[PDB]
Amino acid sequence: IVGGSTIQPERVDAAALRQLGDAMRKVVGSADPTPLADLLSGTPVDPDELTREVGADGRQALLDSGMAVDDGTTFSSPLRGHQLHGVVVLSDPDVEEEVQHRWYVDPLWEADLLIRLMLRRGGARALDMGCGSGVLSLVLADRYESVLGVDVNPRAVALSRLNAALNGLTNVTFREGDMFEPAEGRFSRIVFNSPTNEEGNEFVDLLEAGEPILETFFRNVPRKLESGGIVEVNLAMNDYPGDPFRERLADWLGLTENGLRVQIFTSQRRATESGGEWKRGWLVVAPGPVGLTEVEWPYHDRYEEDPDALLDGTDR
Ligand SMILES: Nc1ncnc2c1ncn2[C@@H]1O[C@H](CSCC[C@H](N)C(=O)O)[C@@H](O)[C@H]1O
Repeated sequence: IVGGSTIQPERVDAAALRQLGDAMRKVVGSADPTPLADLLSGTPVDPDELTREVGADGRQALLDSGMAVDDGTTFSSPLRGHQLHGVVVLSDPDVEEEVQHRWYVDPLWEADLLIRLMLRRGGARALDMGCGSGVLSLVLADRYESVLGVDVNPRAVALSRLNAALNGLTNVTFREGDMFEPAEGRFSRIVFNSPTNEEGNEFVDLLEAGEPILETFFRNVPRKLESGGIVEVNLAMNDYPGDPFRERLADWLGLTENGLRVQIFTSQRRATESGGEWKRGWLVVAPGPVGLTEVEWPYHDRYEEDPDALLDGTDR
């Protein structure tokens, strides 16, 4: 069972974590792994080998935070390391449903693609809804004065905090709660990698929560959004016969009443049982002429042929 491990950044000095992050930056994601990079790739490691790379203090920091577990003879990590877009991130290893804990954290399935779709501009205050590992928040922290990440999974909140400390980031905060409840005030930027995929209307789990989580999100967005703010959402959308997602969305957003502009970029689609249609896409709320537009953008395809330059893309 994966994703129930205890994560406790609060039990380590901020400096020790910052140094560990420095060490990880040198090796995570690079060829010829050192013992630290081996540890964070899921390989058990002799602790004296770690000692020479992170110090005995670093070694004790790894234990105290929950990043490492002492199997007597060796150390092992329940987490896996990533490095991308200027940040080091720990998350759960990519494993199948049957062995996931209820607090399993998104193992960065779509993060790198999503970061590349995001408008490159920065601003005053950003919100990362369902922050998971915290990866989107950490990237946003570089160009926002402050960033709040929220999740209902307490373990995601702890991991997010740890990941911010590892990167020595000071302007990013994380709170446990349900949707917007722990997010006070308005935001000039809201990003939401939604937990929607194949489940349609039905709650399966925190990573497939059903369409209602989008309804809640979009019904409340208008009161959480600063004038001129931007909203970006990864989501799965179900068009049913005589019942397109986009009409439900416009209803939720009070589109004309609140005077918002929404663009939906569809990347993938398939026919469904109903004679309806499933789609995956990227939704953007941004200042301009009121209304809703649908465009095609096979960014998943383009990401596969050449990741390194979708790019963005939406700025257009
Ligand atoms: N009611 C709710 N309130 C806040 N977050 C929720 C929620 N229901 C599900 N979530 C969270 O939404 C996230 C979706 S996965 C997104 C994770 C992260 N932003 C990434 O891009 O990798 C999960 O972390 C899940 O725990």
